[PDB]
Amino acid sequence: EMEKEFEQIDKSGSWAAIYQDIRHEASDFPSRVAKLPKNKNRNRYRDVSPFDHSRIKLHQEDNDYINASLIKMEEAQRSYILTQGPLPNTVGHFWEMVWEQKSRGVVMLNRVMEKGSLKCAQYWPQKEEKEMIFEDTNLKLTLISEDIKSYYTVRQLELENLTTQETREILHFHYTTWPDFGVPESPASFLNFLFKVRESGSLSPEHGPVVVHCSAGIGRSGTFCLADTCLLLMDKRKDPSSVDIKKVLLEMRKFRMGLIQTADQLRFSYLAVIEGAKFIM
Ligand SMILES: O[C@H]1CN[C@H]2Cc3c([nH]c4ccccc34)[C@@H]1C2
Repeated sequence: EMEKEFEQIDKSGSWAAIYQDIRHEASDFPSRVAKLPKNKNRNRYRDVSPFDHSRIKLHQEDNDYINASLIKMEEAQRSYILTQGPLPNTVGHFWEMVWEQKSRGVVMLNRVMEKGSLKCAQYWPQKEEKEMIFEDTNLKLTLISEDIKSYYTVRQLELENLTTQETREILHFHYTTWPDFGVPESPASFLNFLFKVRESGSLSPEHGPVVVHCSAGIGRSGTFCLADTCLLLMDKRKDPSSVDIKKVLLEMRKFRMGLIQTADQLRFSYLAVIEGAKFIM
């Protein structure tokens, strides 16, 4: 049982050691498309690339490239698109991907500014009456409503395909209180946030995969998917204690490199799953 293994690693202070075994064991696949010179300005970070096999392709004939991976968890029957925070020049591509993949939710785990630097372009409208047009991808985005709570904001957006005049409702779930350094002390508000995404229907098989991002799409984004998948497998399995978080992480790392960036994020993920287990009751 992971709780016992938790106190073992804790009492022994072996978190950096576990974290390094995971690093060593992690899959390494080609990322040739990401490294083409023409894609240099489509990438926020030069050492964070989608693998070619799991990369999301835009349906534009010119350049199909976005820094985004499909994570397919076969046993849990859950898919996720993990992406970087859009750049000023990729906001149109981002919304084109949401459109093309039939996503219902966008989960954002960062602030636009952290540590005095921009982690993400402002890619959604701040007011009802000032909608955004992405001329490169022929999309219009309107803020319909905004519900600001202490730890997160939920926004209803209308995305319109200007070419076909179809419209869809997108839910923007914005976790606003992740600290600039380290991880939250308690996972209570992160679990509340995750249960809210679940309740919305955004993670359901009726819809395209949820789009999850932070700044690189690997650290906080990693923690989100790892916790969701581990909890769902504990519901599905005859023996809930057969769920090994280290195995689930390594399976997810076949689809996108670097998921979970620090031993602190690993620690926090264990804590989120341990506490989420004792919610279901
Ligand atoms: O104190 C231990 C008891 N069992 C688990 C729950 C838990 C711990 N530490 C935490 C900090 C914040 C929130 C919950 C926890 C340890 C692991």
